Amino acid sequence: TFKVGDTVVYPHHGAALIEAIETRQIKGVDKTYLVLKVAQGDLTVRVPADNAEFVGVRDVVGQDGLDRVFEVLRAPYAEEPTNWSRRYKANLEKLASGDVIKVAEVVRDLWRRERERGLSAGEKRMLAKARQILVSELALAENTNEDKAEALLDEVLA
DNA sequence: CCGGAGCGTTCAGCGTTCGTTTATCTCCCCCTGGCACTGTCATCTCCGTCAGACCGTCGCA
Repeated sequence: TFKVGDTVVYPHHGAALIEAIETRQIKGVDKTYLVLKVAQGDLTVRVPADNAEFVGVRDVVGQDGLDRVFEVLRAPYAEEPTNWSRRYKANLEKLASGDVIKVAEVVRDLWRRERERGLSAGEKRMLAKARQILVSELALAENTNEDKAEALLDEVLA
């Protein structure tokens, strides 16, 4: 399932590359740890392969992902509750869910809201974080350059 | 030898321009009200005064 040198998407950190497989022993049990890293925060993540699906790791989605996130990005008739508190409570939950379709919907609706009137400066931090993690997810999926990854999305979100 | 013209000063007709106000239209400040998974007891003080008194307080006798 998991090999060396491959790219894996980790929640709240985006795409990452695996360095090696670690065989550290805990209580006399040889767990199959794997170590991975990103270029954003300069951190190393060690996850055993047995509970990898439980913690929420996920591989690189092929050609079946960009088309579905584009068609849910272009999906009209999206509505939000009138009170901003319910939508505010929903969006970070959708971000923490880690689904690509959910984060694409959140960034599309939020970008539309910022375009129409302009929300605030506080929400700019989370829009920026979501755009960063989404462009990092799509950058290593299509194997494109990061500047090309952020450039290609500029003509499709309108 | 006054008479007229030109000149100096001073006022009444209407004709425009100021001095000081007024309500309406943007931009901002400031106060009260809403948020709905649950989330139901903190906090470190204080020591090597100090010197003895003044005083009430308090349990034992």
